[PDB]
Amino acid sequence: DDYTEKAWEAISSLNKIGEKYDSAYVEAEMLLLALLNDSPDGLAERILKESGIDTQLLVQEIDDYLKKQPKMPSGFGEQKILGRTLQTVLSTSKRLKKEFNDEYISIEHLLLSIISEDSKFTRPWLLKYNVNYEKVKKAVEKIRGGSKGEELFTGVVPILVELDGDVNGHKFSVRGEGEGDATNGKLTLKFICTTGKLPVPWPTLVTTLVQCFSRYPDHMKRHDFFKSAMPEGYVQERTISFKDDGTYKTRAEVKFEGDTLVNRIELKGIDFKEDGNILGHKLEYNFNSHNVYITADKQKNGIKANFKIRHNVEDGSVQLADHYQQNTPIGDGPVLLPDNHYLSTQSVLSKDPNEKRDHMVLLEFVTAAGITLVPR
Repeated sequence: DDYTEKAWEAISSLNKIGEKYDSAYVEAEMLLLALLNDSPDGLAERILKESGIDTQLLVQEIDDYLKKQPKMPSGFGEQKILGRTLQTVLSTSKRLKKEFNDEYISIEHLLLSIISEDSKFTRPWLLKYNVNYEKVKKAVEKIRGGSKGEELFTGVVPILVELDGDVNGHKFSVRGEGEGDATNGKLTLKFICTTGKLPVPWPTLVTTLVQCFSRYPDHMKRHDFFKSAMPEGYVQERTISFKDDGTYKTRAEVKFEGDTLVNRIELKGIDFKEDGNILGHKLEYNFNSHNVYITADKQKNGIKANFKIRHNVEDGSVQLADHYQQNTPIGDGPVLLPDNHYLSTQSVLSKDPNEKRDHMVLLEFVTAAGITLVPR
């Protein structure tokens, strides 16, 4: 029991899988089956579909193969007998772990060893669908350098935002729809106030209304907490204190629902001045650019961020909105806890000439920076 937590769970499943197929022996392809039986976008499954493998097909054909194997009476002992290939798979996974300089043998090490050693089933199967050891190893190293969740953002992703707010007793809802393109750090959204007129300025809601669409450069992909928590998602909580005015508190969940990334928010604002800059709608319709400092919150397995938003006021002054933010993963899976870095944000606000409702069209561009280590 000196494997990764996920790896030993796969190994622990073998007897059960052996019993399912009435097998005396447990073999390499049963371990493969177990690795692919994680389910919620599991690592083994991600590695292989990143290699071009139809993992639904693979599973079905493992089942077929196993059902056709010669029947053997099982031994009296609870523990199934280790097959020759699986024995070699486990030995070579110790070599692979040492070659990655890792602490314990993980799913990646076991998967690579199966592909390397199983000449009976796995290796010839991949050859049929034109995939070899080195193609899979590169997929492993790619995911090693980031997270599984990162793969969910490689193309254009639909976005839904739903917010229910209550500011000084004025209740409103906002719905946003659009798409995100993390490859280019870009998002494009249109928001409407579904309940009527927005009782606060649109720019005060911009920060509340999906940092998983930030572009993290190659040298920083080990520091992208937001994508790593996907698809299960994260909780994002804020306090936003408007200087010499009221305060917002927000709680949101950011997560995939089907193939849509959803940001669902509750907002409560109190102590606002009825003719202050916010309730009096005295803020310009624009949004300045900010550098937001991100740090790992080790005890909560998340990140935190405090930052100062500057809103242009129509009298030529600046209205500060001081933000306090904490994020925590919804899932139980491993997440990336980042070195200190920052997100550089730039935002353009506009109107849709065809839209008659109270609305905001938003375009943002976000890139991560702040890490400059010795080139590797």
